[PDB]
Amino acid sequence: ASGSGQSTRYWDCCKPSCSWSGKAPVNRPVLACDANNNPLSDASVKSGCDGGSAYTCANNSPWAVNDQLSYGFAATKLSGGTESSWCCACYALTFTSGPVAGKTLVVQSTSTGGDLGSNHFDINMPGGGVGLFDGCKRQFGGLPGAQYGGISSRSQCDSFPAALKPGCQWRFDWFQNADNPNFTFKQVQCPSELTSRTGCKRNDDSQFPVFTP
Ligand SMILES: OC[C@H]1O[C@@H](O[C@H]2[C@H](O)[C@@H](O)[C@H](O)O[C@@H]2CO)[C@H](O)[C@@H](O)[C@@H]1O
Repeated sequence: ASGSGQSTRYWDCCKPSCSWSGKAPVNRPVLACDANNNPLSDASVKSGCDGGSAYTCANNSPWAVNDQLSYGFAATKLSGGTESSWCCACYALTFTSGPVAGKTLVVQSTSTGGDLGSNHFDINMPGGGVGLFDGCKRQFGGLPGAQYGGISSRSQCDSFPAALKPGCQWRFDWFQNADNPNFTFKQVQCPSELTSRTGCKRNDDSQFPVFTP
């Protein structure tokens, strides 16, 4: 898949939808975590957003490699696709608007986003907003910030759980607090940096081009 799309930001702490078995042709589904960021090899644990105890791992956070390139994660809803075609796929995003215009973010899809424009990427970042399901309230008592869009000042990251602070600050640092920047995207082979965090690699990963930083 390739094309253009709109971005939002989120972190709801819920078990990612690609953490369920049988969703896509993969070696294994995305690792969810317990409330203390220990990975759950058992894909049957119920989502903390449904009264269970499985949450998004803190390592599903974005980070910068250099001033031009970051790696991270997103919830995707793509024209012509299904969960079976995007779960655990990677995509190189090139931003086309906002202060980050021209920068590159390579993401792995770990969940399904909502319909928003032609190709929505809901980009993971702690403190970007829980939205509809406040899993973080159950995981550790909640994150600060607006329901949609999350926190508004960088200092609000200071009270986050330790493992969520780097991703929280990335939003204000490399990402320049960009507000829903647009992008073009291309599906690519997943960098090992991403699959080593989620443990999930698509059987069709090699059908797509290698990403070159
Ligand atoms: O609904 C998708 C996504 O929205 C996020 O909030 C958006 C909001 O919908 C939009 O109106 C505003 O302009 O920007 C914010 C931040 O992107 C919300 O944080 C997510 O939880 C939600 O999944």
